[PDB]
Amino acid sequence: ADTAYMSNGVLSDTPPTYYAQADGSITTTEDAAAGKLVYKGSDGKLTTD
Amino acid sequence: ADTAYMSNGVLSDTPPTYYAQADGSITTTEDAAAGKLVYKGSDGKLTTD
Repeated sequence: ADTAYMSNGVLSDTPPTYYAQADGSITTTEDAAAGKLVYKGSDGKLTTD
Repeated sequence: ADTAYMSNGVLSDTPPTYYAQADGSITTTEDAAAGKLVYKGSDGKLTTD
């Protein structure tokens, strides 16, 4: 039923949703007031650290 | 239509959505990974600063 998705370390019913902002930044949620804009480095997977 | 609600400084269609975690923290998104844990103080309105 293509509804089981593999998250970073667990299984979730929703895919990893990445939202792109107008200023070239990428955030987890629509509002830039939240989100903890995603980073990358030394391991890939675009973890928010 | 009860679909226009006043946010901090802008009129938006959604209510201010605040999520409560098990550990007592209050976050703006479901996942603890993002959210920018909310705060209160010196003016109310529960600003995220």
